[PDB]
Amino acid sequence: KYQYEFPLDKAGKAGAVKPYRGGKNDFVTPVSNLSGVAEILTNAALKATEAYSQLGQDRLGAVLISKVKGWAYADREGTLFIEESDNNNVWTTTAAVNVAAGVLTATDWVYLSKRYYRFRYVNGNLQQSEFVLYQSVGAGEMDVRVNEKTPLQIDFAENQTHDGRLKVEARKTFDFVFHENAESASEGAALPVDGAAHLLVEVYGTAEMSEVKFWGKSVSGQKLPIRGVKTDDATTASSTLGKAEAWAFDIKGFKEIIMEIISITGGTLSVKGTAVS
Amino acid sequence: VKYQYEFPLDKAGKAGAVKPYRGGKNDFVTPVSNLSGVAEILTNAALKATEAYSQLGQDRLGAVLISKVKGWAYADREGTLFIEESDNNNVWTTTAAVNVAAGVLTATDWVYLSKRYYRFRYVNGNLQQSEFVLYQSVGAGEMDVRVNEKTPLQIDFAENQTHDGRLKVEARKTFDFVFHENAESASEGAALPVDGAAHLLVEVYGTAEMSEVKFWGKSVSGQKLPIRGVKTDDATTASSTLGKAEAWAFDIKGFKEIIMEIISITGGTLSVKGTAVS
Amino acid sequence: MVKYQYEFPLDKAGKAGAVKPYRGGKNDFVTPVSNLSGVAEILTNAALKATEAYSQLGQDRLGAVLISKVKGWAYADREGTLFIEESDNNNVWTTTAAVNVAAGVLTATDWVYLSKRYYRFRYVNGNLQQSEFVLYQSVGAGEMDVRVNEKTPLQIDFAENQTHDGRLKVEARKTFDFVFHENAESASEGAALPVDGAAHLLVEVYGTAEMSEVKFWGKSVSGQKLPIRGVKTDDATTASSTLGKAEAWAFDIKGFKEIIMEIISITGGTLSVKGTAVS
Amino acid sequence: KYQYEFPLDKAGKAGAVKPYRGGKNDFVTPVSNLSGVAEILTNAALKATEAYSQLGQDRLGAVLISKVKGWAYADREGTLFIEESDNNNVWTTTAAVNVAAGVLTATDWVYLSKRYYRFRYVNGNLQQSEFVLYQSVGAGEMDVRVNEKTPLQIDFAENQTHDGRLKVEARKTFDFVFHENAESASEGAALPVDGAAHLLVEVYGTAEMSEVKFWGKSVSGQKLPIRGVKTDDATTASSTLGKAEAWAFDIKGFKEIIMEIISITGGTLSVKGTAVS
Amino acid sequence: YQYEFPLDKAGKAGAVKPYRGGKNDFVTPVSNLSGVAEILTNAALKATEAYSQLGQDRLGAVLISKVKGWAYADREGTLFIEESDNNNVWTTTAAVNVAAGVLTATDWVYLSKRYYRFRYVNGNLQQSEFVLYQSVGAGEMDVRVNEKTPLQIDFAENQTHDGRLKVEARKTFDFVFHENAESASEGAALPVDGAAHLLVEVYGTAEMSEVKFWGKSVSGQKLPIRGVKTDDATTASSTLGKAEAWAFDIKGFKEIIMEIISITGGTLSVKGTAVS
Repeated sequence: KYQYEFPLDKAGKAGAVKPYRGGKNDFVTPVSNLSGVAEILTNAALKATEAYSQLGQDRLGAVLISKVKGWAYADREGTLFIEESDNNNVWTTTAAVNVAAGVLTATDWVYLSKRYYRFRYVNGNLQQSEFVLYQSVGAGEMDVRVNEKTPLQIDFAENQTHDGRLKVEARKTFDFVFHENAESASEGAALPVDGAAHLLVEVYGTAEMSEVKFWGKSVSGQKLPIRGVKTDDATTASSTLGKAEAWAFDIKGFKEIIMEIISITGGTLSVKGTAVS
Repeated sequence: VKYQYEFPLDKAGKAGAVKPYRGGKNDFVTPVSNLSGVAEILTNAALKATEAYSQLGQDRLGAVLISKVKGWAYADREGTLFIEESDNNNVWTTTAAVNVAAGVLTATDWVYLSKRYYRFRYVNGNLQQSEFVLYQSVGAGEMDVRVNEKTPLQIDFAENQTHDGRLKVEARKTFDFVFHENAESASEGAALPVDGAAHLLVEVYGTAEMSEVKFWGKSVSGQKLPIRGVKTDDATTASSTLGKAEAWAFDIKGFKEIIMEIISITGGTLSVKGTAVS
Repeated sequence: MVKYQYEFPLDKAGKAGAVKPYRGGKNDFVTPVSNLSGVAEILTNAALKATEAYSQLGQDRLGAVLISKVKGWAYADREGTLFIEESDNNNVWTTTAAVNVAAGVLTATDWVYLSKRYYRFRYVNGNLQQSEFVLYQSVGAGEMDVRVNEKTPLQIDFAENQTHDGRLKVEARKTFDFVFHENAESASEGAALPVDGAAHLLVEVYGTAEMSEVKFWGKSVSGQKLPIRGVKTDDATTASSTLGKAEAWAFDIKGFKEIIMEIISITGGTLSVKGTAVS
Repeated sequence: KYQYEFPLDKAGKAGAVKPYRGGKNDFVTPVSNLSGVAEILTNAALKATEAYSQLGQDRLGAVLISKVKGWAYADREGTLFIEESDNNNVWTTTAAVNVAAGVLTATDWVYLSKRYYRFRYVNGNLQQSEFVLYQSVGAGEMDVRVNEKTPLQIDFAENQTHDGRLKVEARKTFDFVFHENAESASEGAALPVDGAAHLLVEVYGTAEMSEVKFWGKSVSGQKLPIRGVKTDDATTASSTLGKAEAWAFDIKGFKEIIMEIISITGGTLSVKGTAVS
Repeated sequence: YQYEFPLDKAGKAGAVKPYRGGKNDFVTPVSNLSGVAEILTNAALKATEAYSQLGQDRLGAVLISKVKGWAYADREGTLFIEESDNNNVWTTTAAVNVAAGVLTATDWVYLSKRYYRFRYVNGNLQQSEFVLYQSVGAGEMDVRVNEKTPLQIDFAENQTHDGRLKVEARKTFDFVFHENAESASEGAALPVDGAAHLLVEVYGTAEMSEVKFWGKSVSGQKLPIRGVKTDDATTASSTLGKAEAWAFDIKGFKEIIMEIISITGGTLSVKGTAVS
């Protein structure tokens, strides 16, 4: 017999309900998810350095336990361990929380992975005169629909922002091979520009003599001479007879870039670059 | 079979599946769980080496409309748990597959079902089990919810969508535009809508023996204003050209429209096409 | 009238309840529940002739349970079409959703959020007689307030249409037009462009005025006017003012608070000064 | 007494449950939050311009009412008012919704603040022959944890985007005081660059003579001369003897910028700027 | 009470409502306990008089996580939500002014200590009407949001500017090529990693020194690069000087090297900032 009393309906029928609406002419069953219920594991005061160990709790049964939370109160300091075991014999510690003297201490919800869970409480160097340890468990996952015309109010971790701004990377890089160890004249491979703005082209190899002609393609598909800027001396040219050098191009608006070996003698030539946004 | 739980009695001696609460334990509440938290044990029969357990097909269609299924397996030896679906309860397709290591509780994800029938199928590995249990949970339905907006929820981007803690973004857009296609007479041709583009590359090409293209933008008044372009081959700056088989780069920031007008043309055709970039 | 194979467990005193035991000792109880959205009614399992229709009687949403939404499942050995329909008068129907039901394939509708008073399912069989057919209907109601408690940030995912090569598509550029002067017929500073993070400005000067002088100004922190230089589009002239018209001037305005195009003098008609600022 | 029938378990016991699983060997209680339940307030047809007024409903009781929603159906047009009162005597309208002839009309959920709520319905200029008015109420707030390992797929409002692209602002602006009404030589305050790329500096005041020297600091902390471009004539210099003028600086890669007054006579000088990203 | 449980077809009472067109299905209306309230008091207080609820232990079969209050009075007062670990010494968690004749609600207060209570202090006028209600909650349901269905987000006001998301696209890092070098070496190679601009400072006691400016692209061979000196806009691929800074366009490079070719009569440092 408890202190609560179930109310009666108009015909004298008891129910675990509350009345509502202005005339108290409707009924509703008050409920709590099982995550809101708690079991008291122990209130036995521990000696200095003495431990309480809950018997292994099997998660597997009619209710499939997914998670566990603890509350500890003691008049002296100790440590609450949440532990897990796949064999109910060898235990690993999933969480450990300091329980200060005279301070209600709560764990987080711990999402379980192994088959068995337990609480283990180790008292500190002073004898408790007062101790309670409570355990809650939960289960399952309900589908929910957020109102389509009520946006979720979001913001970003302070680590993902600077001065209230989201940190973004707008620049992308990719390398491209026009020619690798070419030993004769050819256009080689055409770089697809794909929104890139800037291109750095390296010309290098054993070739005693070589000529590289700088080309872009726009809408017609015909090759158009483009000018590059040589890194060492700022020479601007639409071709080179040289090597062990690099050329910078503004390629905004082009569809393709071609570095054509027009002629080559007495060795090989590689033509490779990096395109940037 | 009586369990160790006992329903409490109210003040009038009435049993209920309730717990007391408030300081004086003078109120009651029914503990509940959505059915997604309930599980059925499918089998605990130990399998021989390579032997399979197959659940009979479960019809999703019923008084309770099953939307999703989740499994747990524990075995002292290794095996594989398959979640399968069938529209005819005869031919099975595998929706999910999980390796179950020896002595390790293994869980599937929630699998959202599409076909009419679902089942678990467990294939034991090369060693006979001495201990095996397989649990199945199902869910149904969808609760409409209004999220209390007192504090925003913190969101994050996939590690695949970030680089050095930065969100990867593409700010640049590209579009091609035809000013003139095989024009055989003088006209302004089509006006490019700038729409926040910053840079334009214009190619002039065709059979025309002679042609003049004049470079224009429009700002707020709608009157044509001469603009200057830079020719790709020699870095010539000009507001028009008598040439072809050439391309001209323009800064178009702030313009509403760009026009490449053929002023004159003889002895063939001329195309004028470009690519605008932001 | 109706006895199933489920069995209610007993408490320590032998009392049945619609509960499951839990905790290691099975010394606690919990009532398994499902929101009504998870429950279904079978509307029909009567096999239809070729082209024959099933029409559910209009369902009134208004009642002790206020129906907000409806979802359907259909299975048939032959192809057909499932319609979710609505009516304010239970007589004239509009189709809210229609789904093709392939032969031998469980077909689900979306949840349909209802607006009219009455809802129904209508199923029209295709050109082959069914030998097997079931049609299920689920309904829901209400809206629960919730508080979302997260221990980690929520991970977000973008539509494939919102991304390109694993990058979020963004527009960083904004454009706005501004009127400094419209058909001015006398000298004045006119209106001050608020720069507000814009970087580039194009200014057009046009009108009937026979003579005019426009002076180019920016304001920084003090609010004192500072002469600024523009580049004329037609010939790349750089200047801090103009006596001309039917011309446009490009300005780098990074760091300025305001831009002013002052008509210093004007005779023999009117003058407009208008521009576009770009970020 | 209704057409539904409670099923029986294997031992013949009735329950407000449904069977589930393949063998129908498990049970579940179908539930609805009370927000899904409705009361019919009235079906009494109104004269032209006649009102229905619900008696004030007290939110305070065993169920604490948080919110209210209405549905109205009538063969003629009218207006549904949701009203609140702190004294159950003076009524303020929180929401008013037009109810068209022959069209089910729903309000939004209205979150209540005063002690009492009611519906008031005012019929239009034509006598009703058919009218029903339904009220739903809610209460409370459930704590929930959203699945931490599953991405939410989100979609941007058309107002958040342009041509399918998310609208972003990459540029930031901040004002900085190097000197305010200085009347003597000093370095003044050092601008922290913090990723800014461009600086506009204004020099102004009564000083008869002044020299301002333009400095940046890199990693060592030593001052390095920098060059600015004067806005009116494009003069490039690392210092100025002038005032009522402004200087533009490229500050990319600098840690700090200093506008040093080297000398000043016969009045005061202010040096202020705007840094941009 | 005025409510009546309906009967099923066999005459069985239940806390249910009928539904579907034929009223041939049943459902149990429920409310989470957070929707339920207890009336603590309706005893009218004298001027300045206080009501104090006895300490409520959160620890029990139902583990109380949170509490919310409503107060109504015909005269003004103050509602305090308080917490205690010992049910003796109280700290105030929340305080809400209650205006005359105005229903006043607290927020949900998420409890930390073992015991909670409401304390109400009446103002300077005797109440003739007063009620005080208390709701509690417990637990936390795991949920899957909008599994098949796209949802909209809205950005924090702090992250937005004229309807645009504020982003920082520019990143900065400092790099040491050389610190107090006393002999010739390449020093450390800056990884460019998408940086576009580099500022390099050269400083120290060295009487004489040469720094050569290098980039590496795809081949891995050093390529001469040109810098612009901050003081006079000199362009060069090397310097014999110090107490100077050089700006480089490094777009497209993989690495940057500031090589000390020679050094006499002291030390030299070479340090920079790379930006995107």
